[PDB]
Amino acid sequence: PTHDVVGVGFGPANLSLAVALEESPAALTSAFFERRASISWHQGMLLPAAKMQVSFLKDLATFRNPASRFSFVSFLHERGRLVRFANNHDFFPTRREFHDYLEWAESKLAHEVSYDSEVTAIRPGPGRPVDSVLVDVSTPEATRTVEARNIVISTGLVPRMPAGVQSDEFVWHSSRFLDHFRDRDPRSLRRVAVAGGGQSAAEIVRFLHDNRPDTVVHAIMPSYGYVVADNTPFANQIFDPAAVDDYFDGSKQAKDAFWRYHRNTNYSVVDDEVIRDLYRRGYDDEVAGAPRLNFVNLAHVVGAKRIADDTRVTVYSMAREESYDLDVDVLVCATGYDPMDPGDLLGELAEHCVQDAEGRWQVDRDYRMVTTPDLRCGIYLQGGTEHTHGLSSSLLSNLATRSGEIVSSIERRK
Amino acid sequence: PTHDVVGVGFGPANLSLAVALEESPAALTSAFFERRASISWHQGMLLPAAKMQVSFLKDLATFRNPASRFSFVSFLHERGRLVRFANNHDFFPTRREFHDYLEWAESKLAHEVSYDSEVTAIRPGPGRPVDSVLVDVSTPEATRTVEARNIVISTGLVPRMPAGVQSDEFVWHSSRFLDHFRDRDPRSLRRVAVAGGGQSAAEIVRFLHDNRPDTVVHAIMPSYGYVVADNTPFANQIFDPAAVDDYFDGSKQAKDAFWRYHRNTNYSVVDDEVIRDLYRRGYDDEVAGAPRLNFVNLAHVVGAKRIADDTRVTVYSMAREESYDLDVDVLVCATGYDPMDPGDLLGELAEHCVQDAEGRWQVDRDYRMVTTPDLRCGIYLQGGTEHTHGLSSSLLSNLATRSGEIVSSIERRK
Amino acid sequence: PTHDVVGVGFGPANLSLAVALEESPAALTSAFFERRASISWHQGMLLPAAKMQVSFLKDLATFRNPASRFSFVSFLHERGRLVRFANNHDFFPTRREFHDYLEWAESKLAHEVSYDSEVTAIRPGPGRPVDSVLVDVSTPEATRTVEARNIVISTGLVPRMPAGVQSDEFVWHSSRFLDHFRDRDPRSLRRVAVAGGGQSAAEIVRFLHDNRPDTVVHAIMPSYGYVVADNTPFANQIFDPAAVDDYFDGSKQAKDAFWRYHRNTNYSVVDDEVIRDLYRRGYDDEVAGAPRLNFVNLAHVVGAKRIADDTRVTVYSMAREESYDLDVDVLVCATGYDPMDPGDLLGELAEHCVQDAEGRWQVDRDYRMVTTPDLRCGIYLQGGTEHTHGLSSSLLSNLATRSGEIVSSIERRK
Amino acid sequence: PTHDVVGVGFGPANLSLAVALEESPAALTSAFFERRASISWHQGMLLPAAKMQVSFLKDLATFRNPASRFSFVSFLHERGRLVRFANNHDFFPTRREFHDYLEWAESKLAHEVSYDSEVTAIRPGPGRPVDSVLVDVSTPEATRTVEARNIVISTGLVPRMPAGVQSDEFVWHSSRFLDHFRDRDPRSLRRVAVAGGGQSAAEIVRFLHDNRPDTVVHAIMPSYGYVVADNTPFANQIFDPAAVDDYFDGSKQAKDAFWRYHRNTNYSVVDDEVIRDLYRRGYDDEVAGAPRLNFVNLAHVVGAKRIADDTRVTVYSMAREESYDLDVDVLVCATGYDPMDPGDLLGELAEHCVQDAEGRWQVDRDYRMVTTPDLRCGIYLQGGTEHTHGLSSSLLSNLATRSGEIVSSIERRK
Ligand SMILES: Cc1cc2nc3c(=O)[nH]c(=O)nc-3n(C[C@H](O)[C@H](O)[C@H](O)COP(=O)(O)OP(=O)(O)OC[C@H]3O[C@@H](n4cnc5c(N)ncnc54)[C@H](O)[C@@H]3O)c2cc1C
Ligand SMILES: Cc1cc2nc3c(=O)[nH]c(=O)nc-3n(C[C@H](O)[C@H](O)[C@H](O)COP(=O)(O)OP(=O)(O)OC[C@H]3O[C@@H](n4cnc5c(N)ncnc54)[C@H](O)[C@@H]3O)c2cc1C
Ligand SMILES: Cc1cc2nc3c(=O)[nH]c(=O)nc-3n(C[C@H](O)[C@H](O)[C@H](O)COP(=O)(O)OP(=O)(O)OC[C@H]3O[C@@H](n4cnc5c(N)ncnc54)[C@H](O)[C@@H]3O)c2cc1C
Ligand SMILES: Cc1cc2nc3c(=O)[nH]c(=O)nc-3n(C[C@H](O)[C@H](O)[C@H](O)COP(=O)(O)OP(=O)(O)OC[C@H]3O[C@@H](n4cnc5c(N)ncnc54)[C@H](O)[C@@H]3O)c2cc1C
Ligand SMILES: [Br-]
Ligand SMILES: [Br-]
Ligand SMILES: [Br-]
Ligand SMILES: [Br-]
Ligand SMILES: [Br-]
Ligand SMILES: [Br-]
Ligand SMILES: [Br-]
Ligand SMILES: [Br-]
Ligand SMILES: [Br-]
Ligand SMILES: [Br-]
Ligand SMILES: [Br-]
Ligand SMILES: [Br-]
Ligand SMILES: [Br-]
Ligand SMILES: [Br-]
Ligand SMILES: [Br-]
Ligand SMILES: [Br-]
Ligand SMILES: [Br-]
Ligand SMILES: [Br-]
Ligand SMILES: [Br-]
Ligand SMILES: [Br-]
Ligand SMILES: [Br-]
Ligand SMILES: [Br-]
Ligand SMILES: [Br-]
Ligand SMILES: [Br-]
Ligand SMILES: [Br-]
Ligand SMILES: [Br-]
Ligand SMILES: [Br-]
Ligand SMILES: [Br-]
Ligand SMILES: [Br-]
Ligand SMILES: [Br-]
Ligand SMILES: [Br-]
Ligand SMILES: [Br-]
Ligand SMILES: [Br-]
Ligand SMILES: [Br-]
Ligand SMILES: [Br-]
Ligand SMILES: [Br-]
Ligand SMILES: [Br-]
Ligand SMILES: [Br-]
Ligand SMILES: [Br-]
Ligand SMILES: [Br-]
Ligand SMILES: [Br-]
Ligand SMILES: [Br-]
Ligand SMILES: [Br-]
Ligand SMILES: [Br-]
Ligand SMILES: [Br-]
Ligand SMILES: [Br-]
Repeated sequence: PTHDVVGVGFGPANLSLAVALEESPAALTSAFFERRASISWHQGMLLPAAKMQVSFLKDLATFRNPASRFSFVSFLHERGRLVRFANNHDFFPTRREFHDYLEWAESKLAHEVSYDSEVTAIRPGPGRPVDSVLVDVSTPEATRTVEARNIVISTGLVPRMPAGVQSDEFVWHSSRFLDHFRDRDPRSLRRVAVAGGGQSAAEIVRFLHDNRPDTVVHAIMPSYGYVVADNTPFANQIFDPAAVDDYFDGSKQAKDAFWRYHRNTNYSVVDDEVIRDLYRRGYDDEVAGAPRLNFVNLAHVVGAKRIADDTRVTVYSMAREESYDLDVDVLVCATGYDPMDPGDLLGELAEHCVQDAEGRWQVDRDYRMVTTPDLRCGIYLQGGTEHTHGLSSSLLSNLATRSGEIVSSIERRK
Repeated sequence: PTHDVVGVGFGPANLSLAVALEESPAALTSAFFERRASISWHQGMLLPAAKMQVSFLKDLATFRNPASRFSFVSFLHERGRLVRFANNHDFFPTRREFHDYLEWAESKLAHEVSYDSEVTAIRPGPGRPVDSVLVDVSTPEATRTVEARNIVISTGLVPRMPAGVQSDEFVWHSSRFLDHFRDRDPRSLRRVAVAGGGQSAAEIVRFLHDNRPDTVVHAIMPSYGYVVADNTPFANQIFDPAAVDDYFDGSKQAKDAFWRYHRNTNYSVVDDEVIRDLYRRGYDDEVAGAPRLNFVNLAHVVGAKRIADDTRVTVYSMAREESYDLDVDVLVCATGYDPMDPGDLLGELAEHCVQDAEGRWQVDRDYRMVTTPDLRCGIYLQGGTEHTHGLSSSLLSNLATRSGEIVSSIERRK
Repeated sequence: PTHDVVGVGFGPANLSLAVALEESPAALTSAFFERRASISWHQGMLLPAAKMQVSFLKDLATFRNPASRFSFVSFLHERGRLVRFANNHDFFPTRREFHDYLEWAESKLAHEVSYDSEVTAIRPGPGRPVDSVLVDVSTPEATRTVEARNIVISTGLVPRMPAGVQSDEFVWHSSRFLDHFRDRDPRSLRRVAVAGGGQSAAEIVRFLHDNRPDTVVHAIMPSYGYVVADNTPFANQIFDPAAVDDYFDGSKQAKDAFWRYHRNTNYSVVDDEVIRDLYRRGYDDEVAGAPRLNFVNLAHVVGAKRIADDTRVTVYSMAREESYDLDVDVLVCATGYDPMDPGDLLGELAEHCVQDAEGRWQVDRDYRMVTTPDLRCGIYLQGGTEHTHGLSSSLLSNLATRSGEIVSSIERRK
Repeated sequence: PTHDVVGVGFGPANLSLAVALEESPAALTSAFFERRASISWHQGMLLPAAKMQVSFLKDLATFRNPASRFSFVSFLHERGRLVRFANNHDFFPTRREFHDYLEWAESKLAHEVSYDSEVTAIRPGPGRPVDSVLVDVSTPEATRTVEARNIVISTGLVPRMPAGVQSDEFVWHSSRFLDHFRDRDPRSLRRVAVAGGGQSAAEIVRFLHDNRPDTVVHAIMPSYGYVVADNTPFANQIFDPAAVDDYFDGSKQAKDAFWRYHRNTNYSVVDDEVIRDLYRRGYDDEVAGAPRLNFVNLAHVVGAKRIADDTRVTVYSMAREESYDLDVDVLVCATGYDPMDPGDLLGELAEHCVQDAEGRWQVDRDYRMVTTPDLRCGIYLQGGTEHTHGLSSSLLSNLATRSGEIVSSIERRK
């Protein structure tokens, strides 16, 4: 039984693909594999009041199908909160509510997802030219192999730590913050260092300040103070489908310009509200004569080591061009991610994937990897397309249209 | 040819009824009569920057059917502006765009509306019990009569002038501001008085200031300065279906409390943005040493007379309990409206309509007038229900659910 | 030793008077008596993050003397926070910082205040016409009498409870909220009722929600939801000195209009930020399926009794026209105040104070009580002038100019 | 007659120096020379509604002397607008009001400024070591030479045009926009190109759109849409005196970091309000089906030639790496400035001034150029210190402390 399409991973990207498949009149068979036990979207960073980067209209389907049964608006209506949400006049749901939306949409889906199923390899299919691919899957029970004419790789971002720092009991990546924080004894988090200059860093510093009034927090950033995220309407435009075209068709010079002029837009920077709240918190602490927030500007974390009951963080000060140690209970590295890369999953198939001038994968406008005539199946990428498609590649700004374009491409070439 | 329902008027209210009829699986036959040549929604006040009082989610259908083909979102999508609108992060469309939305929705409607058709009378049908009503319609050509099992009266608000003032060549009601303004020698309006303290008053003053740099404007209001409109979430709530229930089921004391505590919500007051813009305009003019905006506080217009080339406005000052004259070119009365009166059209049909203690029509929760048992036809009111259903009666805050409830009532009794 | 002027009370009003005295070149001798042990400005409501109702420019002196050494700006500069404050771009200090400002200003004052000095009576001095008053002062030590040519009464508002409700161990007025709350067991207060519809009510509900995650709060208000405070620029104008003139010189009709149109300005209503925060809190609780905030609309507290381990609050529902009981741990009445009563401290002297035809004290523009020629002393009121001077009477919106007026009047008559 | 200090130029920088001199108890003699007939601060960009980049507290003196008679607050008070300004709750004056403030402050100044006095050279005084300098001053009338122990050069920024583009009748630099615009028939500019991506560019495009309804405008910018200015509190901090210290004492790496992370602060970027207004304008035009604003993204103006009745603007598109000609009435280059350069006026004295590695002038913390022992005169720079003192060098964010520092340095050395 050869599936038209297998989806590797079930985050919001492949969820939008599943929705696009259902909504499409095309008769496509599919299966989706997710390593985790259920849908799990950045749960380590589901802080109270944390807000979505994108508006509720940039959901799973609305920009493609404005009357989708999977829209955020349909969700709110079924939950009996559409009116209440509307009265709030806020375009941005909390990340918590958005997670509930994902789970609701997954349930509404006709076709069931296979969980506890980690894809370990993608292998060529019998036949030459290769007409299909073989997907190896591991369940807690056994292993199994499935076959597909096309595959959609959407395995998400990979956590990035500072060079020379490794995660441990006392050194956490921001992606795991709440997982560790949960049932940690408070007495044991009297002092926390948070490295990074972006949204997750600021959110965590603010959560710590608000959660425990005794915790001392060192915010270690390369900039001289948090830099604001650009959320103005012309900025929001670079994440429109039309801007994907402009970036895709654009010269290397133009592509460089996108990243140069517009890199201050989401995760590497911080929302105006979060910044103001932090500054307010610092100010009121000063009035009260009880300072707690230490903003360590123009600095980087270059090492961490557990010494007795202390996590000794080595900090490099750019101003002074010297490094020095800071003892804390826990170091949190809100230091971002590396992009998705299909390379390693693809193993031998990789060799048939055409590369570009800088050694990166070529990809067509419809998110299809460029291949040699030795390979005839579709390997589509949701994520990993920063070089070809631009800044929207790992975000939730364009789920409806990217998933629709991929389904349309599959129907087309079938 | 006896219709299931006839709608009198085709403003947004009956437009939402038509949509509710189409979306309902019930086989109801209908006809709508509009006296104007085409849909025409407060066109005299379609000023350049003017904004809707309600959010785009409070459209024709979405609160009832979140996947309606008639939603504002579906409209934006067909117009190719959904993404552009979403990036703006504004819940409130301009009144101009909303008018386009109404026209778009009217076109998308399967059933055609009868325009240039003024309903002149409604009268009791043939027989006992009275199972239908006869609706007399004047068209440019000839009059005719139509029969219906149910009627929905939605003829809108009636312009109200200050006691002692009549509309003329130089005395306008705000509802006809742009109609008159477009037709004038532009250098003919160097001095304008605008009476009223509410949204239309402030919008017109602001438009005049912005429109030419030399116009002198007298804003005459009973308050000491414009009072702000309450647009907070707890206030938007009174305009929700659930709050219609609370008002409807509520004692006379409770109903009085709604109007007392929450009268400062929309048209009698002024949105924060407009107020700040006007104040800013006044301030900058003062810096420039060129004052143009005269705010006449705690005052009322009590008469108007044309003397030669001047409209002589008689203004009563509350502060000093005396009146004085002010010479201008035009006086605009942004002095609001009287509610819809279903008594207008009913004539002999009232006989069968039950009044209350104080002589106001009794109306059921489903917007159906309470009738003597000889009358079996449904007379439904969209508007005119201020006493029974509350502040939402003449607004666009609840179109989807009111229209749905009326359609459901009609089907139920069928 | 006969003083030119004696100040009764030392809140912000008499503090601004002390400053006006020091800045004036006139050689006036003064003494101020404060019952408390030190300056104490609404300390029971000094909640975290609570904000001033007035901007930092409406301080003790700036509107009179823009280069005062007692300005809020001079305070910030001496504290080394002027730049930090300026970068925040917020016109409204926290009430906690404002309290620090009052203490700083009091210290900078050359002339020392007599604390622990309760004024118990004001009596006619010797001789005719009466050229001085006698001020009876109780200290913990003894009692004494001081003599003065003029007196300024600024004793502040008086806590008002709902009719039929007395303050007790478990029934608090909002003015003492933090005083009681600090001396209480965190898990003693799992259920709290807060009566009132104004700023203090909403702030307290917010504080409770934020301070413990398990507390259940019943917000009992006469309106259908919190009503927003008007803080637009035309609204702030009614608190300008120029608007005091308009109100003072205005007919009764006019004065009525001020209170009618502009009652929605400060303490009886709730600032937009606090309202949105509460609504957001309620919404997120609903998402989490853990409701804690119970908004009891259209209702009044009409009685309270202690029964075993509970406080039984009798609530009247306007909608249902019935009353019912609500068991809580503590009832907080954020039910406002009655105005300062100049007559309180006045005995025989009242007989020489002229009333109007509704029985209210006549007061000149310069805040001087109108007296028969039998009395030549100045009795000035800071507070208690709601009928004569208007809405600004008990606020901090006009401290600089009211105090300056009073000092100028005193010098003029000397 | 040898002055203690001579100021070259009389913009806001030397204006703050004059104030600092007057407020200082030190007996310093001074003279200021301005080439224009009167104070003239960016008058070509005094557009309607244009706002200051810095708050009113960042005025001539307040951060140094919070009770200065030259503060923006004292100005407002003398103008009878302090209360009116305060009620507006806006930290940012219009540029027009700020200009009035400068004029007011200049008038209040005891010592009169020499206008129509262009400084043409600064030369060594007699003797060695060099204890004075001679300032050559050209007037319309004559020339003369004055002698000074110290000089402060504050001659402002120098307009910069795109490479290969010269200003002409139809090619304007933004600094002269209103000067040209006002000398044109109102109907003479129906088509306009505006090059640049920063504040002045956006302000001009907005002004044009708002000023006539027919004007077509091409906004040509290197970015993909306007980029927002960071005006958050941590950002405003780099402009405080404490941050000048951090930048001054900082390594080259740290200084580079300031410019790298925080270049997006003022003139190179666009404020939130302006951006949203433009996007709104574009959206409403689209709804109206009358597009006028053409945003040309990822593009540079590379040439301009007059051809008959047109200006043929040559635009380079980075996207497609092709050029095309855009015919219009006028090209406005809002392309910024080059910094102040003291070498200009210095000539022979330069040999006594010490340069660094990259050939830049060395400058002490107190803004004094570093000199050899042969030169004992103070040459102070207000402007031209971007390399040594950082981003605040050419702004008005630090007038009070920079001027005070310079005066203190002069007194110290005396
Ligand atoms: C707090 C936060 C921080 C963020 N940081 C950034 C950032 O710094 N930069 C940026 O560009 N975007 C960032 N993101 C955005 C992020 O990429 C998205 O919001 C979104 O998660 C992406 O959707 P996705 O479907 O591509 O996948 P995901 O949410 O990443 O999930 C992919 C799924 O694939 C599964 N999976 C992976 N490998 C396998 C396998 N071999 N077999 C089976 N299943 C597998 C995973 O379990 C996962 O559930 C952040 C988001 C949040 C909430
Ligand atoms: C500028 C402005 C000011 C407003 N002022 C207020 C206010 O002060 N207070 C308030 O509560 N609401 C006010 N409204 C809100 C207003 O009622 C609603 O926006 C709105 O028109 C929708 O409801 P409708 O269909 O009930 O009304 P109506 O729109 O106005 O439309 C009804 C239609 O019935 C037609 N009609 C009337 N009689 C007959 C007949 N005999 N035969 C055939 N056709 C007929 C009319 O021509 C009209 O087309 C205002 C709205 C705007 C835009
Ligand atoms: C939380 C809060 C709620 C408020 N509620 C309202 C409101 O509902 N309505 C409103 O209009 N304004 C209200 N206010 C504003 C309030 O009045 C002012 O902020 C301020 O307190 C007024 O200054 P004052 O000096 O006039 O009075 P106060 O600040 O009250 O100071 C009066 C002083 O006189 C002292 N005193 C009294 N009697 C004697 C005596 N016999 N002898 C010696 N000393 C005496 C008192 O101890 C006190 O220190 C509120 C303010 C806050 C912060
Ligand atoms: C629209 C606008 C755009 C701006 N653009 C930028 C920008 O792009 N980047 C940036 O960093 N800041 C920018 N600024 C900030 C700006 O420099 C300040 O606001 C302020 O002008 C600087 O003060 P100043 O006194 O140093 O300079 P100036 O305001 O420029 O004043 C210098 C004065 O010296 C006079 N002068 C010059 N030479 C002589 C001479 N030889 N003899 C006698 N007098 C002389 C001039 O006539 C002038 O009056 C801008 C400001 C505005 C309003
Ligand atoms: Br968005
Ligand atoms: Br709902
Ligand atoms: Br929003
Ligand atoms: Br993260
Ligand atoms: Br501190
Ligand atoms: Br440190
Ligand atoms: Br995202
Ligand atoms: Br796409
Ligand atoms: Br699509
Ligand atoms: Br709304
Ligand atoms: Br679209
Ligand atoms: Br909005
Ligand atoms: Br007339
Ligand atoms: Br009219
Ligand atoms: Br109107
Ligand atoms: Br509802
Ligand atoms: Br109720
Ligand atoms: Br004026
Ligand atoms: Br008045
Ligand atoms: Br409406
Ligand atoms: Br309803
Ligand atoms: Br319904
Ligand atoms: Br003094
Ligand atoms: Br506390
Ligand atoms: Br204020
Ligand atoms: Br400071
Ligand atoms: Br503010
Ligand atoms: Br009790
Ligand atoms: Br109490
Ligand atoms: Br209180
Ligand atoms: Br005033
Ligand atoms: Br719930
Ligand atoms: Br107050
Ligand atoms: Br006053
Ligand atoms: Br005064
Ligand atoms: Br600033
Ligand atoms: Br003033
Ligand atoms: Br501001
Ligand atoms: Br020597
Ligand atoms: Br030029
Ligand atoms: Br410029
Ligand atoms: Br492009
Ligand atoms: Br120079
Ligand atoms: Br500046
Ligand atoms: Br400095
Ligand atoms: Br200084």
